[PDB]
Amino acid sequence: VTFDVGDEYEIIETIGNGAYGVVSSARRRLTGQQVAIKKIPNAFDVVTNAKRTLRELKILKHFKHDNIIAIKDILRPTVPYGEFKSVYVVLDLMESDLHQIIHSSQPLTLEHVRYFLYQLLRGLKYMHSAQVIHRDLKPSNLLVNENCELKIGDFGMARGLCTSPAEHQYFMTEYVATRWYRAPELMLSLHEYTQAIDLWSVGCIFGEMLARRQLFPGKNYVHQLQLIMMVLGTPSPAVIQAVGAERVRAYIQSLPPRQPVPWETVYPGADRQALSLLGRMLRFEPSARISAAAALRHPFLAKYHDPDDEPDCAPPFDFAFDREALTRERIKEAIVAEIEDFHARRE
Ligand SMILES: CC(C)NC(=O)n1nc(N)nc1Nc1ccc(Cl)cc1
Repeated sequence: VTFDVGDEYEIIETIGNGAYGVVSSARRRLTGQQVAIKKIPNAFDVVTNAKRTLRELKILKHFKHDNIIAIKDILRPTVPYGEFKSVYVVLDLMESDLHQIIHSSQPLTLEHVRYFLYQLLRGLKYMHSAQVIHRDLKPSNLLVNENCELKIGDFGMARGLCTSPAEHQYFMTEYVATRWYRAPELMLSLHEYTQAIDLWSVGCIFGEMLARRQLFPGKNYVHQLQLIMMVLGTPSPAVIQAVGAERVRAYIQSLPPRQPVPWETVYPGADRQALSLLGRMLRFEPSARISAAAALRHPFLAKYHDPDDEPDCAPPFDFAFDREALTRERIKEAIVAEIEDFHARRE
């Protein structure tokens, strides 16, 4: 694969990406239009890596939404099949991300928070209606371009409402995603894994935008539970019983019963409607949390809310392919079939 005079793309420079790491900022040499090119090296060498490549390709090809990262192109194999070893994915060019924005000397007024939260929830309403749970939402995974467009990226951890018992995370839910943004159901293995997982992460991100500091920056497993309880208080007897691990259950039962700290105390002088919505997201019980679609209907987002401009995704996405136990070679065949289908649907 080359990027010379006769080739489709011109490599401008190597840049960073909060969701996908090292990418090449490039221009489609025919239009001059800027894009990001992600090389997935040795894509077929490791089962879990090849499975991730196929999962992301299928999820991104399923979605067509301005708040979700899109595939602009996929380079076809330029060598014989046996030699095809690295995949080149052409994506929307996104210069920054919410992590970089929050944690810099850039302005981040209440209006910036309101608009970024709106875009995130808009993308989530669509994703969630397709039966897709991101499971790893965090400010670095929320790409932001020069036109202030926010796009959800990195679907590596994404799953449906049904998962395979064959994969390790099915039991080891406390290792699903990132500690600082991990929903209590994942941390405690509460056997209730729905789109509600994402709304806890949204809450953590929303709080972080408001204070420009991480809300629950736990140093380890217990410290993470500790920090959550210092604000939310002691979990109810019902969730304590649903904790299927004696040591965790016993550490919770060991500290003094604590009352929830009003959000207005955690964030002094912050906007009322903002804390009203924030409180609806950060609840221990996944069934207690407001949904992405109900959140779009909240007064805090009334400035941007337009139901005719916040679509659902039809039909739902099917994770059956991912539940299959495929060899590295059968995954390679499925990825090559995805690339061919991408181009077949274009012409
Ligand atoms: C180091 C980073 C986090 N890795 C990463 O971006 N990977 N790793 C794999 N296996 N696949 C990807 N990215 C990817 C795969 C498919 C599409 Cl359509 C877009 C992006």
